[PDB]
Amino acid sequence: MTPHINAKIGDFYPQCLLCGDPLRVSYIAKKFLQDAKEITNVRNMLGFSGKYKGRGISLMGHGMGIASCTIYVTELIKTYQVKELLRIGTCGAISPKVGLKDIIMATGASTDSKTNRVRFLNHDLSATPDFELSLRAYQTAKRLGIDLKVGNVFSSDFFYSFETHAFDLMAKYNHLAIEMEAAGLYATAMELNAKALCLCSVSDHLITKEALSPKERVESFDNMIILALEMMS
Amino acid sequence: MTPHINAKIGDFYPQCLLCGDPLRVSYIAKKFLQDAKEITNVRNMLGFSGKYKGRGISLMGHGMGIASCTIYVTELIKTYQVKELLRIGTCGAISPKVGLKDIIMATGASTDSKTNRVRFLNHDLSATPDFELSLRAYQTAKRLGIDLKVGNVFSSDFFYSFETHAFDLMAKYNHLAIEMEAAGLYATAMELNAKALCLCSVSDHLITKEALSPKERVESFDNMIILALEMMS
Amino acid sequence: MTPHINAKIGDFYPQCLLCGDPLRVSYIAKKFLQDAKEITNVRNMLGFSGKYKGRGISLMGHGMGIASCTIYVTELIKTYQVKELLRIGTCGAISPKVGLKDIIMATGASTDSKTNRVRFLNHDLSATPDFELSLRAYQTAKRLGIDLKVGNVFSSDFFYSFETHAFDLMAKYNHLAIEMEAAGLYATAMELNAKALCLCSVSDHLITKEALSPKERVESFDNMIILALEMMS
Amino acid sequence: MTPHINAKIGDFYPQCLLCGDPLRVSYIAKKFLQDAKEITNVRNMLGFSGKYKGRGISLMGHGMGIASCTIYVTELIKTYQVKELLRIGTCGAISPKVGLKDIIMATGASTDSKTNRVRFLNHDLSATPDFELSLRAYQTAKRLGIDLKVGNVFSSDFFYSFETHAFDLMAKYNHLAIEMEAAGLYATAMELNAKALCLCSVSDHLITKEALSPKERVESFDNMIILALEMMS
Amino acid sequence: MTPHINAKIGDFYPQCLLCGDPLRVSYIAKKFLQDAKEITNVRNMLGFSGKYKGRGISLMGHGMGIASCTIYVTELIKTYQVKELLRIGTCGAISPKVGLKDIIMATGASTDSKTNRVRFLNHDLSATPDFELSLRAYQTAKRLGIDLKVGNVFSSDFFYSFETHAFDLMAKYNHLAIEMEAAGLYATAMELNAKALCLCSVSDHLITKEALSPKERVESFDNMIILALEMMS
Amino acid sequence: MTPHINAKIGDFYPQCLLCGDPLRVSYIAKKFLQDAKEITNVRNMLGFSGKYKGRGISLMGHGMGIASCTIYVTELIKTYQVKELLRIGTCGAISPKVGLKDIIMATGASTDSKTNRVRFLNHDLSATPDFELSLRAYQTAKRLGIDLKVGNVFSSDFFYSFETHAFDLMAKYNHLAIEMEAAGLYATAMELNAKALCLCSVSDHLITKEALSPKERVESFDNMIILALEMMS
Ligand SMILES: Clc1nc(OCc2ccccc2)c2[nH]cnc2n1
Ligand SMILES: Clc1nc(OCc2ccccc2)c2[nH]cnc2n1
Ligand SMILES: Clc1nc(OCc2ccccc2)c2[nH]cnc2n1
Ligand SMILES: [Mg+2]
Ligand SMILES: [Mg+2]
Ligand SMILES: [Mg+2]
Repeated sequence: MTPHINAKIGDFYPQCLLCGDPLRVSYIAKKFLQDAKEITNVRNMLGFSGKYKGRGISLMGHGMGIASCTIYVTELIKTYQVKELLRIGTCGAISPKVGLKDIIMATGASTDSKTNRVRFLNHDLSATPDFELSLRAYQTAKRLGIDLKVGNVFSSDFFYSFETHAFDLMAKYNHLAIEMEAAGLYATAMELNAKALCLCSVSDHLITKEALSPKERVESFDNMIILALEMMS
Repeated sequence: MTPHINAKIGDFYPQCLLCGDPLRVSYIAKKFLQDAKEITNVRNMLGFSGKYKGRGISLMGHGMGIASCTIYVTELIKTYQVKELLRIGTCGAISPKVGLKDIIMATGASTDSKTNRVRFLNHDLSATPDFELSLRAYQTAKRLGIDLKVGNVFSSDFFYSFETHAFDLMAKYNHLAIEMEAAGLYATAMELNAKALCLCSVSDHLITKEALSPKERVESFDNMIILALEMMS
Repeated sequence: MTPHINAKIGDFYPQCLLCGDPLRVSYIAKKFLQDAKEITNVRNMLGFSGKYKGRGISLMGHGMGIASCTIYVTELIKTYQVKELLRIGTCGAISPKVGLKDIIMATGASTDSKTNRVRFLNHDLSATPDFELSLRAYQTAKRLGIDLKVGNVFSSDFFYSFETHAFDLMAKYNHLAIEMEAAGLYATAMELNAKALCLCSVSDHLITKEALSPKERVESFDNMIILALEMMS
Repeated sequence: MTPHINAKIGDFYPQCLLCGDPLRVSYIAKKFLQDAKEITNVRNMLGFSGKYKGRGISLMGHGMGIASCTIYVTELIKTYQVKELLRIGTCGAISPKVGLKDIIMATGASTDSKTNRVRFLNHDLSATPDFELSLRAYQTAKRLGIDLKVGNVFSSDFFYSFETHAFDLMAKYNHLAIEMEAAGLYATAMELNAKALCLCSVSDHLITKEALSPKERVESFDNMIILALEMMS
Repeated sequence: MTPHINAKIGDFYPQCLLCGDPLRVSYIAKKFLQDAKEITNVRNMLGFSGKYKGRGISLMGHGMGIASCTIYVTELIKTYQVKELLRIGTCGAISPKVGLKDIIMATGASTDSKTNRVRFLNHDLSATPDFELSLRAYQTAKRLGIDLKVGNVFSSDFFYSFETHAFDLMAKYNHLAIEMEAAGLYATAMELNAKALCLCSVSDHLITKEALSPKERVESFDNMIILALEMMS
Repeated sequence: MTPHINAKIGDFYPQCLLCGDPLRVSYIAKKFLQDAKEITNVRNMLGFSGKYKGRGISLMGHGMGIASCTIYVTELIKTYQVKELLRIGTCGAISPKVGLKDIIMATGASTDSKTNRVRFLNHDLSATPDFELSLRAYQTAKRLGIDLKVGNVFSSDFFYSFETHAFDLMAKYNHLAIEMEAAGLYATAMELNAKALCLCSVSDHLITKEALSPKERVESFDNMIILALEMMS
């Protein structure tokens, strides 16, 4: 076992979809998987194993923030032998290159965290996803007719930012959106030789203040779920 | 409502106990409170309001890590008008002065996070609790005959540490244990002029290699919980 | 001996009151102690041993700035076996919560120094006083009818600040006043397992530009001296 | 004209290959291009324009180190309207996954430079290439039967390193090799909204202690050069 | 008057010798100057004005550490119109090129302080003396037959060091000795457009373990003192 | 050999003049040296050995930026046994104390590079030239009737600065001009126990926007060349 997961070793398939919100994980298990079994529930952070088009797939919640994400991803890789980790979530757009309902593939994750300096010699770690996984996402999106937006995201320790004046500067350097875990997902997978990728759905635009209707939010997140499950099968 | 709490304004009493684990919050509501009502459940992060010896008290989960804690504490203060926040968490002992299941009161919370440098001019913010709450904790512990251990804690972005060499230095500087939220609780309550304190029970021990099960991390710490409820009565 | 103190080992009592100004130390020895003996005078930095209400008490000057304070405190603890160190001084108020003649108890000391990053793994050390000593100060102040103001102070390397625009931000985070040694006193005592506390008297308000009359400055500092000597006896 | 390029505006095609060594640039012009013309030679840093299979392609030297690279890339983009920049450099292998003369495509460029902290709010900029160019490189390599190694590189300010202990950690985090310009190329192209990619051939090997001669660093990498020209056709 | 000097404006000559120890300043006044008058004594930090071979020269103590030194130097320049400041201090040798009682002239002062990063855009300020004063020191030493050692010093916030491993690296980079004020003297005089130089005599030796008594640190360095007075005549 | 120099060991004289621009090195060899032999040309970075007034002197190009300069200087010292390195170049004035055509002697080199923090314990290295060499430059300039301007320079990683608002602050702290290599030259020579000095010619004033005519630029650089060759003979 671990302190944060009470699944049996072997309960997880080697491919795992992750979301910060464990109720979104539950929703995916119930709506999209066949024969879905809840396999962990410590701290109400739910994980499941089921089948998608006959393919075994696991789902796991990771909470909010780099430190929370790093706990679960570390345990999934080191204890539960998970090999491929696809994070899907929402993000707040900061770039004119993206709009509401877009799906972003993060080919880099910048951060205001100290975690990668602590990991990496007090230097600048370029936190990046597995290239083959990003290729698979691109080819699957084209097959599904999804216009995948590709660029960096900014992973913040702050949901309520003290640096909103800086969003334009991040957009200048090709940061399409802000979220709070990708840099930790990527650095952990890099450390532990696992394949990881982050996709995020634009439900809010932090510049133009636009926001999706609650029904639209379900629809756009559903399209992201289908993309994720298709690239893992 | 906030993006992470779906309570109505006014559902929270001005005094609130916090745990990272919403199931420890649920345990406390069911075991120790009268007329307890679940008031929020976004992302499965439960919160409750109820009575202890006729006094209204709220409970709220804050998830794992400074970024998660800061989100919930910020919303509790600014939207739900919470005035006193008492974290009753778990921690890993690094000092030979403390043992498994000891209760520590954090007179300061050091950190490897960048959040306080971002908050505070890139200088050293010494994150500290409210002194009146600390005095109340000390006096209540004396009244109840509880041996309260008092010192700093170190709040890390890492549970699985890359600086295991460094725990002895931490302990030398009177850090009794490591956990992952106190510095964020303290800095947020400082920012927002609210009263906060962190108590934690030792669930893991660097020196003895003891570690509690997930069930024990919920159920083994009634002495902490009773201390907290008695402080807020 | 040491390079900076020429007292005999054993000349110091285990409890020592400190001030930056050695002439203030001399004043205390002459006005408040019985049988006071000058025991060190290297670099004109005077220290004394005498009796207060039959209690042996030492006094020692520590100069200005964290680096100066750290030299004397290190020597007092390691060579002269001093166990409890109470620093009293003036400070410049930056918070609307305090006014001229207030006495502040510093339960944390933030800093713009690099000293604690050098001491503490390049992380954020929360520099804090000994809790039991702060309890003793609080109980003694209540016995004497002193309205003790409690909060953080900011210990600066700069008397003539280049960051005056930032005072409001420090006051927001519960820094009541600025001085130049507390963070070094606290970190040194933490390193060396000694008990330390800092009190400071508000003789100037850096925001409202108010300032005490020279006679008022003597009176307010006298009240602080009495509080200190009473808590050590 | 610019202080470092004496070409006429319009002399550069929109697609440009880059090497740190202007004599590798000269070699490519003479060996692989039709109707090649030298278009700039300030500071002996040569650049050319010519044709490959009827398609116009430019070549430009960028010197050694991030500061040198940033100068030339900034001018190529802002003054000479270059749109796509493909570095084909050399690097020192630090990972057992790669061997001498292997071709690496840098999916990210970590660094010990301060340039990106200066650019990017003192946070961590994850310096990354254009994804479309990366896909083009991958697909062209597959078409040509070239075994393209894919991972991060570490861009250092040092060729003769003071952190030789640290190469193993770099390699653990999937840094295949060390070189000295990719992070600057990537950050400058991000700043200026241009498409950039870095390929490098292994000219030195940490583990085997192999190292090529200066002549071999010009002449030994035709497979890299052909990959690059085929990508831009 | 200033908070730390109670001289009248005009009491200081434009040329001033500085020591950290006010009793070394007093020693110089009594032993080497004609008609010496004590002009300031706040906090027992003495200063004098007198004549050497008919030329007016002032002396002033600056206490221990960069923060203390910066206070006195700032006031001497801005209020008392001092133009040339010559520190004649003590230092701990870390290089085998120097021996006990050697006189070092600090061509640069490296530091572990944050003060210069705070002053200077968070970049590296290379703190250096006035070149004309350095030339004067060199030429006067030659004239007097004094073997002046020339190199960098390292100005630390610590006398009792936590980086004893690091002294050999310091010495490799031509740091002959460690002391605690030169970088602050140099940075303050740079800020304020005044001429400053630091000479120091070796009072402690890392390699031989030699260390002088407090009395010897006042009385053993007449050769330094005579060099300084001859330079300012 | 080395990767970046193809001269024979022994081809270099122990005294070497350096410039960033290898065509300026060529110009010096052709116009001012007797019997000049080109001895290296890797990457078109030319170096020469010849005679000046019967004195053997070498010349070597070092490219732009600290990282480039550090490669060549390291190789010159460690492989080719060069003992004295005099860098001459142009610089952009930022101080009212200097004007067009002035020659500056840099007695310190500040920087925005991370290189000296990486070299030097994450502290502040005061990067300084060899004092005897600076003496020789001063005495030679006086003999030649040159009004040598003496002060710090600022060595930047950025030719196209993002911090132009800060030039006035650097001028305040006695930075007379900006260039891009001196801090690296100085730190490398300090590490490796070689004698180094940087002179620079003011061809542009970055404040007043003044600029020398192309013919004046040749004349002023010629005067600097003569000063350099005279101090090495
Ligand atoms: Cl960071 C952290 N680490 C824990 O245990 C692991 C550990 C134990 C000893 C030394 C260092 C780390 C915790 N147990 C409860 N909260 C915790 N937070
Ligand atoms: Cl920084 C750098 N170092 C190289 O080789 C030296 C080396 C080899 C192995 C480990 C570390 C350093 C390079 N070869 C081509 N470009 C290079 N850039
Ligand atoms: Cl920081 C300092 N340390 C001294 O001696 C202790 C020492 C000796 C050798 C290596 C390191 C530290 C001094 N003696 C006079 N001024 C001094 N400043
Ligand atoms: Mg989400
Ligand atoms: Mg005082
Ligand atoms: Mg030049």
